[PDB]
Amino acid sequence: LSDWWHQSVNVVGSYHTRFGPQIRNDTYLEYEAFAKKDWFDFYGYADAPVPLFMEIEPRFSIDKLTNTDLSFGPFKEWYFANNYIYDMGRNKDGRQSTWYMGLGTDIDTGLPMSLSMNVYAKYQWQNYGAANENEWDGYRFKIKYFVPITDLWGGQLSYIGFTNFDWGSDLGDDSGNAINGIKTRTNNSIASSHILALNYDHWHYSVVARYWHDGGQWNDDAELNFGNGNFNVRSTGWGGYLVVGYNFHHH
Ligand SMILES: O=c1ccn([C@@H]2O[C@H](CO)[C@@H](O)[C@H]2O)c(=O)[nH]1
Repeated sequence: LSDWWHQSVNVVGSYHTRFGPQIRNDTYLEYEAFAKKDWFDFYGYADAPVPLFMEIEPRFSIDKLTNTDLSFGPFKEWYFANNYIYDMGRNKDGRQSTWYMGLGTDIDTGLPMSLSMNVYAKYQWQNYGAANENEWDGYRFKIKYFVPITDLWGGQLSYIGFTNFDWGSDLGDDSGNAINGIKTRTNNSIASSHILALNYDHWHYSVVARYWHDGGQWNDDAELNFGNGNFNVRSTGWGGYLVVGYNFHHH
C-alpha cells in the first residue's frame, strides 16, 4: 500500500564499479522498495541486465515486538537488523548468498536528518567459489543517513549516505598470493556511498559517488592473470552511478 510500501523501477548506468577483480561499467533495470510500519522497516533492491542481483535490508523493532521502550540516550529504537545479498550468477558456481544479522538502531541527532547504525555477524553460503563459503565469516558495521536539502527545479533535492565497513573475514588469509607477491584477497573492506537525489511526484534522478577500499575484499593492486595477460586489481578508488526511475502510488 502506498501509505507505507514504496516501489520504484529505475534504469541505472554505472562507471568504474569495484566489487569484483576487474573494473566494470554496466547499465541495468532495477526494482526498489522501502517500507516502515511500526514494528518493521525495510529497504531492498533487485538489479537485472540491460541475470539477477538483489540486496535486502529488513529490520525488526526489538522495542515494538518486546513492547518495552528500550529507548536510551540518542538511541530512539533498537532492531534485529539484516543485510542479505544474493547474486544469481551465470553458474550456480559464480553466485553469492550473504547473510548479515545483528543489532541495529536509530540515532536522534537533534539535527534535520536521519541517522542509523547497525553491526552484524555473517554467515557465508555461496561466494563465487571463494575460500570462505559456507561458514560464519566476518562482521559488518553499516552506517546510513538521510538529509533533506531543499527544493530544486520543482522537485525535492536530498542527500543520502551510507557506508559498509567489513572486517574480521578470514578470506585473504585463506586465499593465495598474486603474481604480484601481495595476497590476492582481503580480510576486510569498505564501500562508502554518497547520493544526491532529486524527487518529483513520481520521477526521480540520482547521482551516486561510491568509494571502495579493497572492493569485494579484493586486495588492491593484486597482480592476476585470467588468461589474457597480467593485470592489476583496482579495488580501491571511486566509481559512480546515474539513476533515473519512477515511484508508483495511487493518488
Ligand atoms: O554488496 C554489493 C552491493 C552491490 N553490488 C553491485 O552494485 C549494484 C548496485 O548496487 C548491484 O546490482 C551489484 O552488482 C555488489 O556487487 N555487491
